[PDB]
Amino acid sequence: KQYIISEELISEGKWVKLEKTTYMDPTGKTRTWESVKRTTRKQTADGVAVIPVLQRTLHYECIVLVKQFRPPMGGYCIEFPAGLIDDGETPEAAALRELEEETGYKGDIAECSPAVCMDPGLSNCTIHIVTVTINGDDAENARPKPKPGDGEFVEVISLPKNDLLQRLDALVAEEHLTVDARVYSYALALKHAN
Amino acid sequence: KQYIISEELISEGKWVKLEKTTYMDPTGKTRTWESVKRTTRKEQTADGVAVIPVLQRTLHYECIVLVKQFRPPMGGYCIEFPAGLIDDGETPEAAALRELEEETGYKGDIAECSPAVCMDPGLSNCTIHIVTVTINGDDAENARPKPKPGDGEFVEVISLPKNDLLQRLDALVAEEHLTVDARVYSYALALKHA
Ligand SMILES: CC(C)c1ncc(Cl)c(C(N)=O)n1
Ligand SMILES: CC(C)c1ncc(Cl)c(C(N)=O)n1
Ligand SMILES: [Cl-]
Ligand SMILES: [Mg+2]
Ligand SMILES: [Mg+2]
Ligand SMILES: [Mg+2]
Ligand SMILES: [Mg+2]
Repeated sequence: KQYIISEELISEGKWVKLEKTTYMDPTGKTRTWESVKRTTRKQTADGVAVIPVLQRTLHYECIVLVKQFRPPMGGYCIEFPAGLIDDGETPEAAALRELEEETGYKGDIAECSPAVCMDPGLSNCTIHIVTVTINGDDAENARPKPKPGDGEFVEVISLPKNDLLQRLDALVAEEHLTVDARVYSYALALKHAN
Repeated sequence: KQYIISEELISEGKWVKLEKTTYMDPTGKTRTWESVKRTTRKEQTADGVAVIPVLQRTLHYECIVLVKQFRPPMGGYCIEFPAGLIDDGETPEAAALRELEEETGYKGDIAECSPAVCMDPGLSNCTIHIVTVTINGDDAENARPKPKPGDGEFVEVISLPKNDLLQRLDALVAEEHLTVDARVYSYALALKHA
């Protein structure tokens, strides 16, 4: 009942563009919406985010998260490891790669979502969420070697899965970080289960 | 270590703008980033809210109430938590309860309210509060609930059992052209993982 009629380019950056989308509203009326798009999509989705479940025997299972300065936010954020999928890269392979680069961990694919939207009111950006397990008792993950690209500066924060929401709430209160909405949603559901 | 040096307007729409962000990298070098921002953010602690609405009814399994809308940036229908911008002077809780009723017809009760969390912090500065609300589905007010969507708002309500959320979302994806929101998917995955 609703659909895209046309798109007008407003402003094209190197990495992001602003567009104005004309669409047919369900009453038969023509409307416009200002939308953002990345200039980099080819792929299934722009990117992957990894849910990295760090399993060590006789320890609480941890969720592995990353802290980085985000220029749009003007501040430090706590997030699942994530980045863009390379052209010709599968989402699974992008997930293990990004996980290793950002955290140094070598993980195993558990499951992979369909493409999901990040902020569909604002952008067309999508990701696959890839749940990965990390055998923290394997020698490859003993002294994990984080291999950032040029211009990445990433701190690793592992938090117990069974108290994740209370732990994140602590970090916000006392470290003045912003927690990512996907991380917070995951943590909430861990509490709301049953 | 890292911080914003300056922010220069690239292009400003009515609703969304693009900025060139200059910041200090952790090595002591100046770099730039193309940033997205909304034009609507005033004194709010966040742009918006998303509501996790838990529909509770005697002798029913609890449901998560979700909305389906056409999203011009996406060129399609998306399934998302009820959500909208916080009006100037409005509290996150009030905005959540109001957006829930407008989008679904349900009158909820506040359970909890997140700090401001980031939507896509590599792309934008957009933040929300994630507000968990319970809906008493035994109350007569919530018996035959009708959306009161605003001008240009067109919303379908989809209520799915919490105990099978991920499989139900997967079945909707497999039977139509549409996209699940990343927050919804993250919440459904943690329900499974718990
Ligand atoms: C709900 C807010 C964000 C809004 N209202 C109306 C329009 Cl038309 C747009 C837009 N992006 O152009 N955004
Ligand atoms: C990772 C990609 C999306 C990227 N690389 C470098 C820059 Cl500098 C920007 C930007 N938005 O300005 N984005
Ligand atoms: Cl798991
Ligand atoms: Mg990254
Ligand atoms: Mg990376
Ligand atoms: Mg809305
Ligand atoms: Mg609304």
